[PDB]
Amino acid sequence: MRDRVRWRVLSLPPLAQWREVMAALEVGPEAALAYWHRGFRRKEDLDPPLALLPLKGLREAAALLEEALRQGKRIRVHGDYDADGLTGTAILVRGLAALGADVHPFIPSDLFLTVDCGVEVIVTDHHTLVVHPALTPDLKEKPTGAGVAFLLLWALHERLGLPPPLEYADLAAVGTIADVAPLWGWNRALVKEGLARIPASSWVGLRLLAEAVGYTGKAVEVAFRIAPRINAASRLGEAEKALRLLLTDDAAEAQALVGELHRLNARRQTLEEAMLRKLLPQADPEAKAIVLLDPEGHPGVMGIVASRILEATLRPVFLVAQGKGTVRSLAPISAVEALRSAEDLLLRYGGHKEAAGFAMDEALFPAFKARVEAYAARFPDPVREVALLDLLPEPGLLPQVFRELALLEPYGEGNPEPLFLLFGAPEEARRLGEGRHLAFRLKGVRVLAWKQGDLALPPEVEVAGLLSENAWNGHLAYEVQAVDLRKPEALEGGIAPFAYPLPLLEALARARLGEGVYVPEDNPEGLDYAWKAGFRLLPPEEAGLWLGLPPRPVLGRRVEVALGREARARLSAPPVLHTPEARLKALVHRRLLFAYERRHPGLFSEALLAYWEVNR
Ligand SMILES: [Mg+2]
Repeated sequence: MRDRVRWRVLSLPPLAQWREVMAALEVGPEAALAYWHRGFRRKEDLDPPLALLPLKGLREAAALLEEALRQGKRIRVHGDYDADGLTGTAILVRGLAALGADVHPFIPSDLFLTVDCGVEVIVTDHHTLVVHPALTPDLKEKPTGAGVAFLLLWALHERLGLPPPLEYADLAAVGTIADVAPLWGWNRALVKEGLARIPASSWVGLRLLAEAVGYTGKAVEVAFRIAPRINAASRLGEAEKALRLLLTDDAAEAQALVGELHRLNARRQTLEEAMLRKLLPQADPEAKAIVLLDPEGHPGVMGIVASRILEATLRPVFLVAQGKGTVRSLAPISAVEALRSAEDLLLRYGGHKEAAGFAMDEALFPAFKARVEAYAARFPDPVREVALLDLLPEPGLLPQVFRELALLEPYGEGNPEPLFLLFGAPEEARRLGEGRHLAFRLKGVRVLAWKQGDLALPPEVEVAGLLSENAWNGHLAYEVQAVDLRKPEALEGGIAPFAYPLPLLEALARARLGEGVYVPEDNPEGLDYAWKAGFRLLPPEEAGLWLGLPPRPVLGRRVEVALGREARARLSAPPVLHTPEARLKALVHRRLLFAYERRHPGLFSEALLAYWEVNR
């Protein structure tokens, strides 16, 4: 739940590449760290070209459509399961109809088009003559059902000598985001184009749905506000309503339909909340699998209720309602393989590692339950990881860091917004209401958080948080919104350790006792003191104890390192002279000090290697 949550610090990249990214993208070290990890190296990686991908079958499919168009063949388009299928059919129906095709959607012909996976057929989609990326060996792009519908319309335009159908990219982007596909490469380019087109969409229904929810150009608004309204219509048996909203040019009719989608989404929300309220209190503890039955539950809402349970629980979840079954899983437990282990009991089933579906006679539920519970018992418990980009910079640099991270957008399945680590004794704490919600400060940075039952923060905390630009009264404030918060604990990261932090007091005691020790030529005061006290002074490559940092690398060592408390070595804590790669140095310094204070051998060792480099 929370005791199976591991925090890890992303590795430091090699300095020459870190520098290359900072230069080629014109950003400081923090943001460059993020870009390096997400594979962004040159300026054109931030803005990939939106191009016509060479998917297998794409050309034949477009040729077929050109024939259908010219010969006036009757085209029927199918795809209404969710936002991805609906936006994809809206693209093909509007697009082909704009070219003079006799096309119509099929909500349950000479050519049949099916979106999201005589009479010729084109199965033009993605999801698990078929046009599909996976058929294209070595193509590293993951377009969705709507993405492929868009590519197909584009392939046809190319054949017809027409320009790229960019006005359809907003519909395509909505389906892409809704499908939760990785937002990189072609998908990143498509989404950037489409998100930009929504405010003045050629499709009045989409523009109106977007305004209704307060759209401001963010992928996250599509994911949490737009797509759910569209999906609710379908989950509730009114997919035609959503499809029609995307096809009409009559603003009044669209306005009315937006009202309808709002009502369907409110219904979905109500049912979902009642199901979760009834189910969440059940069979959850430390069971290897949560398996619940809700005889009269609505099959249209159990999928989300299952994901919500899995999230509160960090366990695979299987729900059965009215003989239909849904599975959400994670970690090393495959959803569909768990169903496979109990397949003799099912009427039918299918799916993948994280989600699966089935049908089954509810009378077999107890048997189904023991079986899947046993399947899950064969595996280690699932664990959640929180990936930390780096230690948060000083307050004075937050605005610039924030503006530099901006280019990473759109955030999504592909590149989640980065999380920074903050550490310290909270101060100026102040509740907000009567529970969880509160605010406090760490090293002058204000952080907002929902304290997991307890309230009152330990004397020292660790925070994984999002750097936020909060506006109010026409003014901006750079703060941190905590996603996770805890008493300091195991922290993953760093390289194979060779340098082991030791408190200055302990180090000096051993040095006075005669332990072979190294004191750097710097801080002549420390050196003088050492000499002026009888320390057994040695060069770093031979002393197993250090009171400071050597100027150049000394590897194949395994040493204990102390800096001080008033030592000059510790004076790597002085504020710099910003802007240039002085900030790279500053990042390394803050890392060194942090890993030193936390006695973290791996991070300190890693940081020390970067330290030798940033000085070469
Ligand atoms: Mg899809």
